[PDB]
Amino acid sequence: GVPTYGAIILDETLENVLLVQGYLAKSGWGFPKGKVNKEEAPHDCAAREVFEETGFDIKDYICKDDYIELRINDQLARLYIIPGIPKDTKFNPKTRREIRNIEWFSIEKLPCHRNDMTPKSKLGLAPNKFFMAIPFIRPLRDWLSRRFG
Ligand SMILES: CCOc1ccc(NC(=O)c2cnccn2)cc1
Repeated sequence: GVPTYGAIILDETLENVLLVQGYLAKSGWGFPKGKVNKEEAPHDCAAREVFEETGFDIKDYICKDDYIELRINDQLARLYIIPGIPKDTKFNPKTRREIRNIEWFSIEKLPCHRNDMTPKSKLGLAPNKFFMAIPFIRPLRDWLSRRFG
């Protein structure tokens, strides 16, 4: 699988994260990210994808060692952590054929797992519009505890 790179952008209070909503197979909410080009460095892919999806340039704010990385079904996703970005920042995608909306969400209200269907004696998980964000939520809360407390 081709690796993906992007960012977890937080506000000045560290309460809120910025999520993007795509279309079709990406119809729900997730962190801004995308696939690396041949010979493109990880930091440069993360800035490129975030700027295309939000209109905000992270290049001068990336810290090389501050990121969460997860391997999901063979494919690696790395999100650089970017705190302190003001909540009144104007965000606008470049690609509106790809991005429906951009919003701030409270970290403590986001799910860190989907709900089962054990009230119905049925297997699997119920739909959740935060599907793409969910795998990063617990590791994020643990990272913010260690770094800031
Ligand atoms: C990808 C299209 O957007 C949606 C919209 C709704 C849901 N399904 C839910 O059951 C739901 C209900 N309430 C809270 C959270 N999720 C999943 C994806």
